[PDB]
Amino acid sequence: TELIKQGEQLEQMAQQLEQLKSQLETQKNMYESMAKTTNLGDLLGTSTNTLANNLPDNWKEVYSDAMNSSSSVTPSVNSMMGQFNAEVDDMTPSEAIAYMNKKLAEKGAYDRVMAEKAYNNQMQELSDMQALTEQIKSTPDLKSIADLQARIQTSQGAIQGEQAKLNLMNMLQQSQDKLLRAQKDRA
Repeated sequence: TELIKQGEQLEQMAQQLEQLKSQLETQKNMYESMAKTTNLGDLLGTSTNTLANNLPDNWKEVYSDAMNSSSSVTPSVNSMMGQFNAEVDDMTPSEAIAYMNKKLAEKGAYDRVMAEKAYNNQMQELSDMQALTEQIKSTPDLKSIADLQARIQTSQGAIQGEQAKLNLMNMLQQSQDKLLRAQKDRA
């Protein structure tokens, strides 16, 4: 009835794992992409404060998803800012960009060593949960399966929540490269 039906949900897990170890690989790489092409280090001075063009289009709900994320792999964008509506509210576009950029920068969002640490750690936790899955289906249990299941679900959230932080992070590299050429407006 559910004797072989368990070995089912179980394999479904083993897949989920190898499949999650996959997004993470992307995220890790993608993130590195940005941490290696930011330029944002040239927009935190007094000489740039103004000369601010625009590009943080309508999709500025991306900022909501990003801060909503219950979890993440690298430090939650949630705790990087001072409030989830602090921007969705008062903060005016371009006036929020500088805000969002100041925080990301002052909170090491672009420190890749520490990003890699977090990223690697989760990659290991996944590999481990894989080996575990094997071990389980070789001495099944209902508790073991339940735990491993919740365990996997946690990394689900992390990896997904990570995506939000990256989209936001990429939306900023966009509104950043822009604001940069805008600086070179005179020269």
